[PDB]
Amino acid sequence: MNYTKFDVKNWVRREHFEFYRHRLPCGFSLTSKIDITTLKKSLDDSAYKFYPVMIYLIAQAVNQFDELRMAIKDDELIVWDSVDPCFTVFHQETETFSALSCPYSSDIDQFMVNYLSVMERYKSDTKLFPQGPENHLFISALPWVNFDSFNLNVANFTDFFAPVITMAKYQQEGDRLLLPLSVQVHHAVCDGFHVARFINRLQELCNSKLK
Amino acid sequence: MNYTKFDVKNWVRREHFEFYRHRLPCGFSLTSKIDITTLKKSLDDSAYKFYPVMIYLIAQAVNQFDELRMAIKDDELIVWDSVDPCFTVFHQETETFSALSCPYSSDIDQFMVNYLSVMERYKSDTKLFPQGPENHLFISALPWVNFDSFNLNVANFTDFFAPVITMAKYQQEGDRLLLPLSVQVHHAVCDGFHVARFINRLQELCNSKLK
Amino acid sequence: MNYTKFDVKNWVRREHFEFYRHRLPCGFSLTSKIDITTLKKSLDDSAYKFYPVMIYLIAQAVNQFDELRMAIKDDELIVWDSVDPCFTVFHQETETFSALSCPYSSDIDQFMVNYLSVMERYKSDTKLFPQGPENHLFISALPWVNFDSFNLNVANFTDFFAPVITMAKYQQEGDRLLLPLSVQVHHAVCDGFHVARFINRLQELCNSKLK
Ligand SMILES: CC(=O)O[C@H]1C[C@@]2(C)[C@@H](C[C@@H](O)[C@H]3[C@@]4(C)CC[C@@H](O)[C@@H](C)[C@@H]4CC[C@@]32C)/C1=C(\CCC=C(C)C)C(=O)O
Ligand SMILES: CC(=O)O[C@H]1C[C@@]2(C)[C@@H](C[C@@H](O)[C@H]3[C@@]4(C)CC[C@@H](O)[C@@H](C)[C@@H]4CC[C@@]32C)/C1=C(\CCC=C(C)C)C(=O)O
Ligand SMILES: CC(=O)O[C@H]1C[C@@]2(C)[C@@H](C[C@@H](O)[C@H]3[C@@]4(C)CC[C@@H](O)[C@@H](C)[C@@H]4CC[C@@]32C)/C1=C(\CCC=C(C)C)C(=O)O
Ligand SMILES: [Co+2]
Ligand SMILES: [Co+2]
Ligand SMILES: [Co+2]
Ligand SMILES: [Co+2]
Ligand SMILES: [Co+2]
Ligand SMILES: [Co+2]
Repeated sequence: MNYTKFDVKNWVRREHFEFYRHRLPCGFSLTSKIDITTLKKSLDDSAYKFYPVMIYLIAQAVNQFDELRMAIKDDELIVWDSVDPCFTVFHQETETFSALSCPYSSDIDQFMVNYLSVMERYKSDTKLFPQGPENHLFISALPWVNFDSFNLNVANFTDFFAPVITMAKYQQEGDRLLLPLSVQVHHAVCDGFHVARFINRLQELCNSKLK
Repeated sequence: MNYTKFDVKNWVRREHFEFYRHRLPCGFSLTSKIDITTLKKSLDDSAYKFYPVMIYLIAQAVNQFDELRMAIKDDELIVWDSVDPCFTVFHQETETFSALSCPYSSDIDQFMVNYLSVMERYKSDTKLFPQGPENHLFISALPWVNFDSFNLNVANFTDFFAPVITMAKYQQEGDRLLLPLSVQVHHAVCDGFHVARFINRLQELCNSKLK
Repeated sequence: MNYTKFDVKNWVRREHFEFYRHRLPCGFSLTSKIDITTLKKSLDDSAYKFYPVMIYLIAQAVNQFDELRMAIKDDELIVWDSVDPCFTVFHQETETFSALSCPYSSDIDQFMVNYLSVMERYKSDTKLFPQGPENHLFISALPWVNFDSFNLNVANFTDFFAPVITMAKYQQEGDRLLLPLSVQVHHAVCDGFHVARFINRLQELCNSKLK
């Protein structure tokens, strides 16, 4: 299948996992600013647009860490071999959003192809889920406003291990262009170290060649 | 009455409403900084004080968007024709706060009259609710400290649709005076677009003549 | 014993306490930046390290306010005469953390002695709680990344009154070195005033001689 069962008994975090999954169930969010000064430059020298590029880079970073691709399947802890991004699309006409997903691909060009293709087919579709699989990552965008913090207050997040990432409008801060990015995870599968690792990797990706 | 029943069946967000009200119940908070450089100037040229003015302007912006004045009445979705601000009052003597409300009025002078009047009558009243109706907005102030984020962790927010707004101590950031403002809403009636719209409108109001 | 039963009937906040403990159960978090420009200087002129010093100063500030040392014992409201810090320790080897506590002491040198001693004995211990009493404060550190906000989403926090403090990586902001610090408390025992008071006291402590 496209997932492997995780060896929970020999895992270094097995105590932590039981602890934060059942003893003291919790998750946390954190908002940090990513420096997109370099990325903006690379975007400027290309035909790629900002949203699709950030989706790609967030999916890329996620795809690099097992702890960000865990799930409960058949009451067992698994790791997805790979996850596809699920992202929000605003409909200016109805002022409502939809959620769409498209297959992740390590080739940025093939990813762009997938993205346009999905966007092509459902741009007009106002259902909440126009498409109607489980190895996903959630990405949302609030481009109309800058924020220093964002937190989702969910009534029930039992065994909800997929990361939720929210980005705000970027802004010029001195000489840098900063993007606020909120990350919300479940404490059973992710510690603060794990989140900081993801953010630092994303920052390095933004600071690198697209191709 | 002072409210209208909302047409949920022909609403563009009907799916979203059921989704975030019962399928996946949730709300979110966001903190953004409002630029009060201009407002400070207008305040300086007037006899109005800061708190009462912000309450007025927050109530004014709210009063402009239906999605911020929704409620459940008799198991039905309604919109208040208008909401009155409910705001916190600190008692230096007991170091405790109270919550008071006063009628909103589009005339800033008449609003000030209402405010002083309520403050006059209960300044000495240490009960939590000295006054003892439901079309409200909640406004709170933390003037003693600056914050970049604020979030309320509520054990049960079922059908709780009124916005909660928290403001921190403002501060000088370069050439601007910024005020941190947290907004917490229920995802059944408000999307990120809706919150960004409110904040942008508030910013425009701060940047405009008081009268 | 090391705690006193609190006089809830003659307390100015008795209504607030019942209100936020049972009527509308809630807590809140807030992230603010502390200016550690001065502290860094004092650290530079000493042999003390950053983490142990912040733990000491956070415990010191806490130890100064009753509202931050409340608990439910035998279904009664009590105040701890003093609380000891419980702080996280990262294991680079396993990339996992542990929680340790050590006795608080108003003498910074004796505190350092306690700290080293605990760290000495369990540096190698990967259990979640290597040590296996209740008058504590929770301190956590995310030194690998800067954040503007941090919030813990806990499924059940009934009667959980001990403060939770999270610090991020500090950073240079103009001429100042700022440290992001998140504070999460229960609204039954703490108001926004109470949190601002703690943060302002901490800022003053950072800005003062160590000894
Ligand atoms: C795990 C879970 O409960 O996910 C639910 C919950 C879900 C993750 C949803 C997709 C999407 O709305 C998510 C966003 C980011 C949508 C936009 C914002 O409003 C966020 C506040 C929001 C939080 C969670 C939410 C609402 C879900 C799905 C979608 C499945 C896959 C596809 C392509 C539709 C799900 O059930 O699988
Ligand atoms: C909807 C609901 O549950 O509101 C409850 C909950 C309520 C909104 C309350 C008014 C006021 O404390 C609110 C503030 C901002 C008070 C100050 C802070 O501590 C906030 C953390 C807090 C959150 C919600 C709270 C505590 C309520 C009222 C008040 C009704 C109207 C008037 C004039 C008193 C209510 O029940 O109607
Ligand atoms: C009150 C309560 O429920 O505390 C539980 C919950 C607890 C406070 C825990 C100690 C420590 O993990 C705490 C940290 C900061 C640990 C690191 C992060 O992951 C935080 C997200 C986390 C939140 C709460 C938590 C997980 C507890 C203890 C510890 C008791 C004392 C000692 C020396 C071990 C407890 O039960 O007493
Ligand atoms: Co279990
Ligand atoms: Co791989
Ligand atoms: Co329903
Ligand atoms: Co109107
Ligand atoms: Co009770
Ligand atoms: Co003492």
